[PDB]
Amino acid sequence: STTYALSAAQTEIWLAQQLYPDSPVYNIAQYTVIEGVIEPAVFEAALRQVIDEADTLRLQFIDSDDGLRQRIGTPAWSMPVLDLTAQADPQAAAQAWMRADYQQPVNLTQGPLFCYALLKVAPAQWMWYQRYHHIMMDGYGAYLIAQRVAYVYSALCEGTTPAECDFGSILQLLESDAQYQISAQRAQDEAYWLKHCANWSEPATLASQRLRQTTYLAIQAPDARRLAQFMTAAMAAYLYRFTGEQDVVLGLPVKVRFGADRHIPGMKSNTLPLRLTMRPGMNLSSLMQQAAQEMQSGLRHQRYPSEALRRQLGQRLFGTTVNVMPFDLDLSFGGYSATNHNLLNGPAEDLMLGVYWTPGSHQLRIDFDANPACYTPEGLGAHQRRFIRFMQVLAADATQPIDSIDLLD
Repeated sequence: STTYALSAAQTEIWLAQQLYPDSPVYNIAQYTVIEGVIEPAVFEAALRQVIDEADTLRLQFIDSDDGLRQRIGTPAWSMPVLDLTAQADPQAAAQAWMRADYQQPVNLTQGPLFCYALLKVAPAQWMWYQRYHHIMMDGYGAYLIAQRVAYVYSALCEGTTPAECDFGSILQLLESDAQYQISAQRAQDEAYWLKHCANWSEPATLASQRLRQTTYLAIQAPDARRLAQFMTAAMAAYLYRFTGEQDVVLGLPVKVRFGADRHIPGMKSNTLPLRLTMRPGMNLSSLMQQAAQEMQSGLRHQRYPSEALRRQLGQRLFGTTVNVMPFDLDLSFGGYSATNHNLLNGPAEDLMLGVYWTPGSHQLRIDFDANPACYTPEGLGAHQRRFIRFMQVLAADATQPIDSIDLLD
């Protein structure tokens, strides 16, 4: 078989896992509540076919005298079917089983990298459990795999045999990344990103089990990327008004493009550094203009990975990360409606700002995913109350210079 090198993020995950082998933070857990009946055998066959379709679930990461590598394997896996029909609290026992799963650490050399289970906690209420490792999957690919399984199960139970996948093999990404490693374009992106972050500083940050506090709201006064740039400028202006930093840097995850016409599950996002300078008298329109300017003069070197940049330098480049994305559309599991609920995301990038919207809807959802060693349940809640009203004063007057705004408690 042919092996492939590990990406910088994958190598960091591997070494951080081997240093703390009792750490379950690199487990992404998810469960799907299906309000209806489920055929476990057809479900297992759909899991079959999608596992072989999204071949990132077939990767095995191994050690050798030549270094960390990865290849396509035939991983040995199971699908347990637990029936919690006869318990006083079936949901509690189901949550206990799932929590007992994703709380254990996962050895990466030889071991189950994903966990698929089926929980029946009511006569017509199933729960499909999904666990992965951060070295092989993110959240978006997990949702893609969830819908592919939903569609193929829907097909197989009604006699239909499903259409071909709209997925790309992970080998595409592996080979093009191997060729990008020896690329002149990679050396140019390196030179650019280290000229750009040369006389940089620390990151402006509100830093002092993973914390979360959600807040729903509605703004009156676009598309989606204007929403992204407005939220980026607002978070940067809030950081500057709270910390007094003219130079603040935010983390912006971008979906790298290199010629893949299909979504490759497991191919993650490169979070780029966006340094905004907040000169005096500046307003929101000026800050959004500078943000667009700086991302435009950086989206051509987007392929250069963040971890390689942070290693070619001298503990992080940014403390706050802005992730603007709508909610995922729901799935149908053989005619039955199913809604996903995530138990465990990934580790903390100090602070992750999540903005979730609905098409045609004015209501937003703000998420604060913070590191507990840097925030408190009270400090994070005060920042989200402070940041949101600041953002609302910004949305009502782009004419307003950031300095003349004074926010509360």
